[PDB]
Amino acid sequence: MNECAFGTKDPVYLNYHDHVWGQPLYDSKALFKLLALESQHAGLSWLTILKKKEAYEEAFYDFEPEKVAQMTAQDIDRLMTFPNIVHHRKKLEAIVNQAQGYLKIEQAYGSFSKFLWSYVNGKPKDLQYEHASDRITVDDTATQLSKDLKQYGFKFLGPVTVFSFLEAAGLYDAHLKDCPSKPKHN
Ligand SMILES: [Zn+2]
Repeated sequence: MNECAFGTKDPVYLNYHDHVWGQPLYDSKALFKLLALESQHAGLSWLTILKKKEAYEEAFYDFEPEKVAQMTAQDIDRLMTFPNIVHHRKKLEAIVNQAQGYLKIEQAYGSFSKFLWSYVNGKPKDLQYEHASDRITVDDTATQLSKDLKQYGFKFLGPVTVFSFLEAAGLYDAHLKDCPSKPKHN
């Protein structure tokens, strides 16, 4: 559904809308990767990051948190000229701080997935949208999660960005009622 996919026609973006965005994601490492890539979105089109995903994977150990968490200024120095990623130093540093935060969460709570999913009581919040104009960009839960993640050292993940992540990972289902890609919830 065109309306649901923000009126974007580029089929690389539509692929993301159709096969990733809003589909419940329960795997800890996959959640981390999606969150990390979401943090790179700011001030750019999502298509920009999508086309660079494989480059980010090569830059960041396939977003494996134990490996990313150990990266240093020395790695970031190198990555500032690594081809086909966005060379915004604070964005790149943020991915490392996020990986460190993930490890701290898993130390305290066991599972990064269980930590995040707890914010919606273990099942997707169906926002029951019918029109694209129904959509909000932030809420109280995303704001609290943003704050809570900040306490474990996560960076570049403000309330609006976290809200976007919740929708992307399917913790929130923001697909329109008549979108072919709207997931079934039981
Ligand atoms: Zn949709």
